[PDB]
Amino acid sequence: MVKIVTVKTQAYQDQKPGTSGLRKRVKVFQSSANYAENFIQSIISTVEPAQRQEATLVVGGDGRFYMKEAIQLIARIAAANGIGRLVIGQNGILSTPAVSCIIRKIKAIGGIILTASHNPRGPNGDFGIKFNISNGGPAPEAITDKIFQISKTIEEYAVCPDLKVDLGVLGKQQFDLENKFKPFTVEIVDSVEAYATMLRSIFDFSALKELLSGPNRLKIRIDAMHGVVGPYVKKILCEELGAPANSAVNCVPLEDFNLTYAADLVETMKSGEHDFGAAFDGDGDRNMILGKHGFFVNPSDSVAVIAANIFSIPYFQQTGVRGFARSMPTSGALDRVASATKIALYETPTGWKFFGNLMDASKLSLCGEESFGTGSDHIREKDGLWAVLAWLSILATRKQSVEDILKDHWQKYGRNFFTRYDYEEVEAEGANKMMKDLEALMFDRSFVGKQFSANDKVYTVEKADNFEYSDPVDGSISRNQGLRLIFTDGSRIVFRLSGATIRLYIDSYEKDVAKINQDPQVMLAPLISIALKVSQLQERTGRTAPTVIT
Ligand SMILES: [Mg+2]
Repeated sequence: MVKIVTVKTQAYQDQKPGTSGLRKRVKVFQSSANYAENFIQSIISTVEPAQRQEATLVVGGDGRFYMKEAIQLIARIAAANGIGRLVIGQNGILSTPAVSCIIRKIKAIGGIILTASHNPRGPNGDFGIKFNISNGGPAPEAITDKIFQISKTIEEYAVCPDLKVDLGVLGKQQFDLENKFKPFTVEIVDSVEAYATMLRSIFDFSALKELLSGPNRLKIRIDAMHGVVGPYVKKILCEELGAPANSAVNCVPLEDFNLTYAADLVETMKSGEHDFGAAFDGDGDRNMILGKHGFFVNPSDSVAVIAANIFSIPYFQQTGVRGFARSMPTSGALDRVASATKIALYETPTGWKFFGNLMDASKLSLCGEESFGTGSDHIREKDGLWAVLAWLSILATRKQSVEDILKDHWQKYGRNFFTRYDYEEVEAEGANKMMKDLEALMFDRSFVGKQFSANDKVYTVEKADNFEYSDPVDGSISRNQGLRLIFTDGSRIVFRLSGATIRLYIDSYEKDVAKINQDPQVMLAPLISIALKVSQLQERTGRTAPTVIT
């Protein structure tokens, strides 16, 4: 039956798998012969031969064009290489938090996820291949380094050319490989079930069911933006929890699609009909939270509100709260909440690996970042739909509007006004000059102490550095992670680099009750001015304005 053939291949040189996997244009995975084949083989060749027959890999993607074709490739190469089994979501569909869930539930060696996050879908669009390891999280640098090494010097791979998988039908498919003994096994599983079952156990589905249907039900609008979370929204929020069907918009994943991307949802909330709104990104690991009339809960505040009401979530009632965490550029809203408890607050460089490590050491329960990310140690990826059900949980217990909840939070903890300026496609030379100069300035002896007037408001430098982080688990040192100007009132200016892109984060703390409900862009203006003056950004880049304000 099913023959195994060796295909001589010519290696590529730009297959570096990053933190979110390998992302290229789809016309590359199609014009470039054996481009995908090479990489899938490289990933699989990191699994020792002796461990393959007993191994299971989870496979799924975000619905984008070329996904199903890709999953077919993976099966043909997994089989010919001796991987014993694939678990694949029906139709190829699995959200990234669903994959993390399933890897951990069935103890797979890892998974291959076909997504490209927020990136455009279609023939003239992007496609990405991401590898996760046995703890359900993204492959660390050491693994992705080996895949890259293998890919650059690869000379052959193995495939089952004639092997096809019916992704439409539930159940176990088997394949008799020529000159093998044990069969290749594919399990097509319901896209939503294992994940929904996890959520069912985390949250009080009875309470949420009550909240979302009947007399004075909470009216909600959930925008999956034609991404992967769609089916998860329909099966859980509507079908199981009883939210009316029109609660769910764009919940059909399509093969071709910040604060301006959910412009649709914002307009809808702005009518004043709904009490709560939410949107998700491509693969389900990010979330935007909205209140009546379009009230914007910024991601930094959102993890803080969740932290402050965390015990209205059954999961945390039972497992307890092992720690809090945020990325360094996220606002210090969370810190104010952690400060009123006995629970540690870790501040990490941007990146998942840092959270995952603290989680794996039983030191982190809740984590968030300013880039629309919220998560917990229930899995090892960020979880957008989970964040929404945490909020609904909080709403059902608090019984107040979303805006009244933030107002109460700000009155208790003070407010951390936050914004992020993006400057996109700036000339690298100018930006790097800007960073190198600003750091040199900051590093001077008589810089700590230096004052800056708004005026009226006066800020004083408490600390200024290029953020470093020793990871308490892997021991790694992460250097040059962002310029931080830290002020004595608990306000911060942060610069990061990533043509090029500058990110300016501004975090202004206000405790005054007559100041906490003012317009953020007005309250932030003095620190923004200070930021631009000290960095000489307009002078170094030519930009009189950011590309995007969040
Ligand atoms: Mg994402």
